[PDB]
Amino acid sequence: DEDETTALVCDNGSGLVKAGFAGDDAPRAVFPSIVGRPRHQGVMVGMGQKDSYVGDEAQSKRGILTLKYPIEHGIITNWDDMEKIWHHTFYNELRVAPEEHPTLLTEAPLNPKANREKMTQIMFETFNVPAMYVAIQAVLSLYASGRTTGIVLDSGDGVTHNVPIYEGYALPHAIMRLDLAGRDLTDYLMKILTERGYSFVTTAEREIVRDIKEKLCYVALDFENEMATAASSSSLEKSYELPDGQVITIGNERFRCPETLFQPSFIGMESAGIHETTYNSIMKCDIDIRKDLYANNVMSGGTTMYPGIADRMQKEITALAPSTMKIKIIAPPERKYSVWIGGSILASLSTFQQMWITKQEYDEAGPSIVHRKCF
Amino acid sequence: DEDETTALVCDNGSGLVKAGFAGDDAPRAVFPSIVGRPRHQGVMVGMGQKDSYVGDEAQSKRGILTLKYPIEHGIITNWDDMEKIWHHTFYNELRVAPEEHPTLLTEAPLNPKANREKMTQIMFETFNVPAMYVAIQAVLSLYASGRTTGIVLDSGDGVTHNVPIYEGYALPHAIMRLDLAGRDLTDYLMKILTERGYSFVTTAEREIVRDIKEKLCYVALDFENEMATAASSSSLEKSYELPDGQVITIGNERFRCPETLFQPSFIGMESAGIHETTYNSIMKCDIDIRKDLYANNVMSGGTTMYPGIADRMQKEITALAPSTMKIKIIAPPERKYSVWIGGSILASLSTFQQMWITKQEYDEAGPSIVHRKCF
Amino acid sequence: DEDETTALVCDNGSGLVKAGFAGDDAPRAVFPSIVGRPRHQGVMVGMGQKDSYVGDEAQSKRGILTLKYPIEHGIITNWDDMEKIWHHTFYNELRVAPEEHPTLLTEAPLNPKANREKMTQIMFETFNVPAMYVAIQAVLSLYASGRTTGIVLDSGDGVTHNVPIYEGYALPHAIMRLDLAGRDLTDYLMKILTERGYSFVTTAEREIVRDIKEKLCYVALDFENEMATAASSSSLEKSYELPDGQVITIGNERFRCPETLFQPSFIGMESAGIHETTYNSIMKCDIDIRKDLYANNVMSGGTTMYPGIADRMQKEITALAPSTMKIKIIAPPERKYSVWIGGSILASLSTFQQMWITKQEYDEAGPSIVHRKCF
Amino acid sequence: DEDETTALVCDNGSGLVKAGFAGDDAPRAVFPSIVGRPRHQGVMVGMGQKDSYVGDEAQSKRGILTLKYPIEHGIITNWDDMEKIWHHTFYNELRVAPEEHPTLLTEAPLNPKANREKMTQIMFETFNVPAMYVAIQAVLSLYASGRTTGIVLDSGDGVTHNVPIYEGYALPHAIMRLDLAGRDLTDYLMKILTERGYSFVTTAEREIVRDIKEKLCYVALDFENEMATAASSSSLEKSYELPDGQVITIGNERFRCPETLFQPSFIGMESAGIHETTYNSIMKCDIDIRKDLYANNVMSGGTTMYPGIADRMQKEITALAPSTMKIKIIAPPERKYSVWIGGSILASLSTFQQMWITKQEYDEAGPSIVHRKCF
Amino acid sequence: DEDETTALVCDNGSGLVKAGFAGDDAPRAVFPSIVGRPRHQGVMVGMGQKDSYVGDEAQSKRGILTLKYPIEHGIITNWDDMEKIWHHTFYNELRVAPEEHPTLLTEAPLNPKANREKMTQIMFETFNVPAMYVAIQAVLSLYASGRTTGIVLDSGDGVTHNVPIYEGYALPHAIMRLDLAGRDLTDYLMKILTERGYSFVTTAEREIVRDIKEKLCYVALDFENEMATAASSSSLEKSYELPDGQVITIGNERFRCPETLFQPSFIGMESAGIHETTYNSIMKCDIDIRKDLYANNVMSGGTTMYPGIADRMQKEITALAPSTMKIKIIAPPERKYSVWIGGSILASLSTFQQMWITKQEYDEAGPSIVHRKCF
Ligand SMILES: Nc1ncnc2c1ncn2[C@@H]1O[C@H](COP(=O)(O)OP(=O)(O)O)[C@@H](O)[C@H]1O
Ligand SMILES: Nc1ncnc2c1ncn2[C@@H]1O[C@H](COP(=O)(O)OP(=O)(O)O)[C@@H](O)[C@H]1O
Ligand SMILES: Nc1ncnc2c1ncn2[C@@H]1O[C@H](COP(=O)(O)OP(=O)(O)O)[C@@H](O)[C@H]1O
Ligand SMILES: Nc1ncnc2c1ncn2[C@@H]1O[C@H](COP(=O)(O)OP(=O)(O)O)[C@@H](O)[C@H]1O
Ligand SMILES: Nc1ncnc2c1ncn2[C@@H]1O[C@H](COP(=O)(O)OP(=O)(O)O)[C@@H](O)[C@H]1O
Ligand SMILES: [Ca+2]
Ligand SMILES: [Ca+2]
Ligand SMILES: [Ca+2]
Ligand SMILES: [Ca+2]
Ligand SMILES: [Ca+2]
Repeated sequence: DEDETTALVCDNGSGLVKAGFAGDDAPRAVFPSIVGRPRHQGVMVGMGQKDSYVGDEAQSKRGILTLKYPIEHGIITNWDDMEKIWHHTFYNELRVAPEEHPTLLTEAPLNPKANREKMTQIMFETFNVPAMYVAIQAVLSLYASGRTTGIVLDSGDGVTHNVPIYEGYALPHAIMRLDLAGRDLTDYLMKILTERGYSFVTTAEREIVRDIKEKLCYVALDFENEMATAASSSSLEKSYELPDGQVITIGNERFRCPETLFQPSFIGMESAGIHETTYNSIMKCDIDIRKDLYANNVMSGGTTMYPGIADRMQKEITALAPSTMKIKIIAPPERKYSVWIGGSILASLSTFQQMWITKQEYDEAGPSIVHRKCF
Repeated sequence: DEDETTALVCDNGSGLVKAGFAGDDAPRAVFPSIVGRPRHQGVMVGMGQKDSYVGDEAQSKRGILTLKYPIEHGIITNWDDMEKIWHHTFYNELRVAPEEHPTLLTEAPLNPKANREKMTQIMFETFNVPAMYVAIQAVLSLYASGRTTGIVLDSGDGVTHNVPIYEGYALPHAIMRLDLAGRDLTDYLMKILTERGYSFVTTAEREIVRDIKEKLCYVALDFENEMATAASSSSLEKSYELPDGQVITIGNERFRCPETLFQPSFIGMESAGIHETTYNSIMKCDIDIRKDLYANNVMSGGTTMYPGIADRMQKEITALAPSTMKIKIIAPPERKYSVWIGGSILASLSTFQQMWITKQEYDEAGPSIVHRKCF
Repeated sequence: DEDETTALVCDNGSGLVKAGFAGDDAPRAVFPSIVGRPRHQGVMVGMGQKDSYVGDEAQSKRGILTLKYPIEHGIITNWDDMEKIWHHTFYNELRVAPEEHPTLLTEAPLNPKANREKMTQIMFETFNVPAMYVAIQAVLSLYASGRTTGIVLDSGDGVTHNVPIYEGYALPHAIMRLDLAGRDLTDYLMKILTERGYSFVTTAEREIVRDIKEKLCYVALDFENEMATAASSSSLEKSYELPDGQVITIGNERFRCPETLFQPSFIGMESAGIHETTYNSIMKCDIDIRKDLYANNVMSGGTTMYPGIADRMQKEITALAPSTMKIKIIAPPERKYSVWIGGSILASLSTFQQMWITKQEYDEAGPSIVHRKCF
Repeated sequence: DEDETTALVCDNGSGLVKAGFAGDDAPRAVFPSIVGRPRHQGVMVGMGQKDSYVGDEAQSKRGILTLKYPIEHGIITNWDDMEKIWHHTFYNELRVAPEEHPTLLTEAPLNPKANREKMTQIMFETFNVPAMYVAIQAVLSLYASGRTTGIVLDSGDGVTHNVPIYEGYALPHAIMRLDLAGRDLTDYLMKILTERGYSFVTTAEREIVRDIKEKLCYVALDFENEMATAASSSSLEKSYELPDGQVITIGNERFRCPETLFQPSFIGMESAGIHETTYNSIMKCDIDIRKDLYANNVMSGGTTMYPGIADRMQKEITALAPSTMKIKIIAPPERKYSVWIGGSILASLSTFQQMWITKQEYDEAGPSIVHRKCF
Repeated sequence: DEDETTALVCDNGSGLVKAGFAGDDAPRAVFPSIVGRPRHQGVMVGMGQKDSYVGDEAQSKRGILTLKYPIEHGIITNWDDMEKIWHHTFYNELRVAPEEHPTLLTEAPLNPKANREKMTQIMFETFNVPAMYVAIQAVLSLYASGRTTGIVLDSGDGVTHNVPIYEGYALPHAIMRLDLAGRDLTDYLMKILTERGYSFVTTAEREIVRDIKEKLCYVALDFENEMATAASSSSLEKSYELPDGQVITIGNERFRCPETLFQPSFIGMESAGIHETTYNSIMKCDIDIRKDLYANNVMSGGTTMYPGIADRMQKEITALAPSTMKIKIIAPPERKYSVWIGGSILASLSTFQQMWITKQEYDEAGPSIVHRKCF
């Protein structure tokens, strides 16, 4: 605060920017990292009072907006708009200057080497920031839950990761990366929706595709066995008159799309489901290591909030794995803010001082300060 | 030939099947031991005229194939496909029956005891083969070059070996084995390629990873000293517009991956570089033995064809070793066929008759005929 | 104790540090002389609460440790770590100061002359120790059992020894030394394990190799005769589903490795089995001496705890030896602590005062005090 | 020669077979009576062109050989190999048939009665030899130097002897025999080498032990006085970087092993040094006999070629002996061939005809012909 | 006894100390006059409970002892140890003080004049002894058998003597002395044993040489005639598997060593056999004296207990001697204690009082008391 650093806590992504102060219970400032642009065109006298629709203000009015997606995988299509997105975070909501407090961000595992410097360059060289540290997505969720060892599969929208963690951080061998996250599932629904009679192609309806999914589509216990169950007119058929002006008879469609996550074969790829890669990464490890990896299967993120997600991991895991320990998927009561809570503690402890990167340190070692101190 | 044995010469592996007749200069039949399977899916009217893509026919069209890898380390994932691979060798290209000529194969050092019998079983018990002998990979390369004593480090894709050889064959004491060969380097590139902005994950691009490496990536003389040299924009930066439709700005990446071979630390293991193990195996031997081991350091295989491979062995070897003899890595003009030439002579000499295994000998002593005669 | 000497009893080695107080029945403090180092690498926030893993704390968690072996034969690879190992013995477990009590250690027969002074130097010159004496490994086991004459073959991990003992101590003539102990057997298993299909190469699995051996591998009565017995599917084949997640079908492997102890030919050496050297050392002695050497064949150490060890010495000994006395291998009910019990008595008797080395005696005769008083 | 006898000259032993023609200056054919056997094992295609390595051909390549020692004291471990050793002497090097020339050999003093007949049996009964005579080792060295009276101490490898000689040959009373020769010193070095940190145990390094000794180890003038001199860092400390790849810091070790020859106490025996037995054998003789025994102390053999051997005999002899004559050890310029020169003359003179044993004489008196004519 | 003299009876030598009380049948205390010293060396904790091994205690354990021979001919190598030998006789076994009883010892014929006084000096001047008398070895054996005239050849270990005895004691003229006794035969066996293949050189095997002789080696009736008999494989060849662990094929060796006694020519001397000197001493005497000398040829001592000793004296004596009387060697049933029995009577009779030397008599005439009273 003015006369002292005092850092904030932020978990930026391509879905929700979880920013807030220190010592809170839930994120105060939240909005999707997306900028809207007028598509209606024409002239203006009484406009919507916005030139570049952003966040909640943008997501609210979709009809007139052409949602520009900055962070599309990890690569940013354009950095020019990112500058205004950050100008909206500090000055507007938080109402605090960036030339005052440090900044705690999240690191999308295996992000281009140029981004690490490019991002920090916008803070330190451009808008003089006292300090900043970009922690590694998943690792934070471990301490928040109160664990110190297990296997964390933190996936959101950008990318997918299988990170087995121990008291000592893992190494490039058991960990994996895959480009089959939420955004891939969102753009896939429209594809399979054509066989029934739906076509949410354009932008204003591209978001609706995401909306119908989260609050209805359930995951099947056994796709192959429930496919024939579709004949039974009782458990599936349920007219859901969308409270707006349309009926969406979702029968065999409810568990046809979610299966794609575990069955990319419906897309046209070689990559096996995320439950096959789970075996691949574990089976390689030494014999005297797996026993505790199954004891605590950590599954965090919004991807793990679909009605009926743990039950599926009761047959798939037990199949190709030892049978000595008890199996159960751990999904904390509040798994969504798993990353936000963990970062709050580190930003509160004074011991963290001997880790972060100080302002002057950047200038004293140029842009290479990053890879010069950390890895 | 029909009325007489007359053996062939084959050096099978997981990269190139070097088969041909006797008295030739170069291998006639060559193809990778890999089978492809359709991944595009759908229906067929005018197909690619293949049910199980194999060898050159397979490697040619990667886009539609899901390259099934039979020989993955030494262990074969599946033997059912191996039967067709051998059905393609004799009948198709060579156009000669296996019930006619013997067979000279190579032995992957320290291969499971069951394989020795299992392989021969497919020849003798299944497709009646007059005779066969499976010689030991490296030893053949020694006579081909015209040497009788030295240290041969024959490595390809399957496994790595350090075989010091003398007039009398070595013994389990100085020789070593390691699972850090080409295939480990091929699957590693994609890992470190993510820090820059590349992700050749799926199969159709898994092979491209191998292609870019061999015809560009050079080996550094001093990694630690050339890492800082990266700042110099002249010796590294060279836009290589891949003749297809993409630019691959390889600067510090050219000598970052090759170093992994000698620096597994970048992976996450304990195993030291293959140049450390070289010391380990030699330093144990008697004092009055090393002087000639350095005089002729044999380095064969495709692994020893990277621009700038001998220069590195001029500082590493001389460091922890006596300084009495002259040091120089011997890489014959044609080191790739080092194994093929050596086997050709043995398959030509009539004196070899008192060594190989005859057809009936297998039936007269059951499957144990192998370990019963040889070791 | 503070106002008086009162010595402890220690039997240090490269396997178990048998330390404890006086007047006990079993060793209180026990741990392997090995230090672990993080190999997982990365960063730390909630570490394993250890910088240099040691003893039980180290052996417990192998996955993250790179077991540094200090005492590797007798020669110590590095003395810098040995200082902390001894700092862990007194202060932590025993909770007694070294500037208070003497110290009773064991002497690895035929240890470098420099070590005798180097070791004592760390006690007397560095951490002022009132007194210390380093007794000779085997001799102690003789009195513990309650014997005064026979032939003791005390072997553990460091080195092998054949020490015939009489009321008057032996002399360099019948005694022998050999570098073919446990550590040689431990590192050998991985070698022969490759013919079947196992490769416990790296460190985290190097220890597992030692674990599977001790609690399963039995010793054959007649290797050459039991090799053919392997055909019989009843006495060997027994699926041992390792309680973890893997099956280890040990058939002819159970008695293939143990035979190497008595048959180094499987390695590639000239040294005959330890049962041949037994003849060599005895056959030289006078004619009127052997009769009592066979009457009591002492065999101590963990090496003599494999199911079926005495039976083998019923044919090998009787073969090339007189046939007048009764033959039987003496392995006391508790042969493991044979050295610990013997040293306890000497450390209890007050008559021992006229033997040990006093603190000041070291300073009054410099470092040469050792060879100046004793030999 | 074919149409006539004409004898050769041979001085066979367990170190060098000094064979050659008559009228030469130095031995033409020389090699150690040792046979080598492959220990590397495995298979063969380009072998070392030898089944039973012998002599120079064997000593050259030690690494692959398991040096079989035929003549081990006097007793021959095995006679079957001795047959080939002699087949190598005549036919190969000399290129002359044994059924043509006699044979002059040496007699190891006090050799089993059976050997005299057994050896001759292989020549006369097996490979019809015209004649042969086996003269007594030392006596020959007397005439070669040109002396007719004195005390000869001819020792090599087999056994030690103190033979006082006069115009009339000595008698079993002053002469002595002892089993403390070179071979005992060679196998002793490895014993005392363990206190420093060396262990040349196996065969390939057993010979190296003999090599380091002869060309470095010097003999002390006063061991007890030079033991304290070790403190002086100038006369002893001299880094001898063995031209191969190892440093052997020999300080107090140079004169510690040689002393064992004169001080068997370091081994564990009762036998006094060879300089004590010298007194024992002389002090018994009559009073009017010693005066000339000291005047000419003959010391021949390779044992008397260590830098500083005569000086030691200047204090030890003068101590317990009369002081009337001048004392000086006589070691001819060429003392190594002392036995070869003496035998050459006897094999040249025609007067020798009335001494040797003729072919038919053996058959006319059976195998007992030896003890029937000579003693 | 305390209040009165009462003498003991002792026959000390270098083989057996025959001591005991008066009125007994056999000697109670018996042991060889030899002291042992540790040769094994090293350190001690549980020693053999002896600093100076003596007598039975010493002879029992030879392996660790360096048998010190005090009385070596007659001359004592060292008197310092003799003091303890006598301290062991009275105090330990007999449990009686020397300041209480006289002492009856034996006199080695022709012993140095200084010894007579030196010995008595240790008794009278040092350990106040009431009285003592040193009788002449052989003369005692005469009365024991019950004879009063003949020729006694009493030989043991020290020296040889030919003592013709009559009612009146002999005189220096017919009597003789020779240094060719048992000890000379014991040290000779090892010499001739080398021609066959034995070498019992060191101390621990020096005694074994004496052991094998007494209980096997027989004496030939006619050496020259039995030498050829060796060819006959029936009367000689008899495998005597020494009950310990070795075979000693004694054929012509059984009667080769014993002959040396009568044929010193095999050694290298001029002295004729003890049967030639027998003639020499008798042929000189008057003509009218020999007739009774042959009638009773007394032969006592352990030397006359070899199977077949009298038969030899049936041809040798009758050869060069008158043929009027009957010839027969007299060897009493118990000839070993011939000296002990004779001395017992003299020590029992009260008439002996007027002969022995009283305590005070020594002080009243100084050390010369011996030659002053007796001769
Ligand atoms: N209750 C829910 N059920 C299923 N998906 C949800 C739920 N709430 C949010 N999501 C989804 O989670 C994703 C955002 O998760 P988040 O962890 O913020 O991603 P990122 O950090 O990669 O931007 C969006 O795809 C959103 O639709
Ligand atoms: N010119 C080259 N430079 C570098 N690597 C090469 C070259 N040519 C071939 N290779 C590589 O060598 C390997 C095949 O070598 P090979 O000896 O046939 O192996 P294997 O016998 O183990 O199947 C492949 O990894 C291939 O990419
Ligand atoms: N029950 C057992 N059976 C076989 N080996 C055993 C047993 N218990 C311990 N060992 C082995 O004994 C060795 C340790 O013995 P120890 O006498 O302490 O050796 P050192 O003193 O040389 O360190 C280790 O190799 C260990 O695996
Ligand atoms: N220059 C030398 N100095 C010391 N020892 C030597 C020398 N040359 C040879 N020897 C030794 O002499 C011995 C051979 O001597 P030799 O008289 O031939 O013996 P033998 O006749 O008993 O076989 C070997 O031990 C050898 O190492
Ligand atoms: N039964 C026996 N046969 C042959 N020699 C024997 C026998 N018993 C003892 N001796 C020998 O007799 C000698 C001892 O005789 P002894 O009369 O006591 O001698 P001394 O009095 O000279 O000491 C020893 O050499 C011993 O080996
Ligand atoms: Ca996420
Ligand atoms: Ca290869
Ligand atoms: Ca031990
Ligand atoms: Ca010699
Ligand atoms: Ca006697």
